[PDB]
Amino acid sequence: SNVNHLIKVTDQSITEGYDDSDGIIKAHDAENLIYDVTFEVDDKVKSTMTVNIDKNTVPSDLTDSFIPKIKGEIIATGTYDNTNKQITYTTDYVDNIKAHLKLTSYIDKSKVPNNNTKLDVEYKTALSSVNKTITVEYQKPNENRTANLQSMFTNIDTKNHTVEQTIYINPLRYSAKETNVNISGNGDEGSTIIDDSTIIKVYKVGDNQNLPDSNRIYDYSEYEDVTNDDYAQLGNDVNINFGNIDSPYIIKVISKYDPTIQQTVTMQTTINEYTGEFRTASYDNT
Repeated sequence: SNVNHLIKVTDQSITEGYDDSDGIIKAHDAENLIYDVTFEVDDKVKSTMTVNIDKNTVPSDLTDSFIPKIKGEIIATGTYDNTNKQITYTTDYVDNIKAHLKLTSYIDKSKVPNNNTKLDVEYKTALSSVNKTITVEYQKPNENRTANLQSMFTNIDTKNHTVEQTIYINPLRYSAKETNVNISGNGDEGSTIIDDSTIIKVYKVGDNQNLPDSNRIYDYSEYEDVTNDDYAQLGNDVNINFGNIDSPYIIKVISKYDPTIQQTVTMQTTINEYTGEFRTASYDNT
């Protein structure tokens, strides 16, 4: 049964992942929240207790399928339930115990869509908890005249060796003529492999629709898939021809990598209809 009441918390903590950003979680830089807990297990405990991460967070950022346990001695095993951000630890071992858990967690973009979002995160252990206040700061779109875009890695499959990159195109809603986007796997720090195997989906943002600053889409279902391989021609890069556009578009890209991962997007636009003179904006992820 539930022994939450037999768990004696002796030390709790919410530590920011990076040391040059106190009070602020640079989510797009991948600043994680580390929950450190130390507690005493009463002897009456037999061969379950609970632990909760802040409602506005999740076990992993680049992975949707993500749960430690205490010990070579095995003190306990748990079960994660995202419906209520609650882990559940259940051994014959318990048959004076002390344990400490260091849990890492990330801002749940599906709930923190906008930037400069001030949140009062709290993590629970048994019947003890601890509070901290921080503000979630996301990224801004780069721009050069009518060119503008931004991108973010959104998922990583270590098994199959793949990464996902959600790109925003013309988010500020400019009238970009002759618009061209190029996704290159050849980077100044790492890389990715753009080939015939690379998957390119594309969606057009409605007039009523607003992209999420979290620069992450959870329900592509809602936007108009406008994917047409005819406009995607290979080049370690790939070019996409949008031409004259006035709306924001979404470019989801699944690609392969070497088993040092960087993907670079560039949006080019024609500033002089009579000349052919272009300007260019870029965004890379690492």
